Amino acid sequence: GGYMLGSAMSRPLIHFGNDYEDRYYRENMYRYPNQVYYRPVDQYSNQNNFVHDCVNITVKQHTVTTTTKGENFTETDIKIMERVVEQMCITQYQQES
Ligand SMILES: [Cl-]
Ligand code: NA
Repeated sequence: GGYMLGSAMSRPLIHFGNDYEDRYYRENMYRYPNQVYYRPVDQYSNQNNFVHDCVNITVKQHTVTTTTKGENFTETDIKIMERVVEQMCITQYQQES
């Protein structure tokens, strides 16, 4: 290690196109991260590359933390989590940049 953290934030409002995912995010919102892990922004020249890594690193950490407590994510959770983390990673790239 390590990775850099972002500050905890309010989990973002997201209008998912898939209606059932839209409702599922709201019902189960607290299952998802409210902060991101990443490699330093100044190691990237492009938002898209930063966000890709920020998503992979954050989802990895969150899934590992969850599995070792004996909890689980559904396939739906994973789809939503990736979107939520993407948004927070973008916010982190833009703020931090
Ligand atoms: Cl929240
Ligand atoms: Na709930």
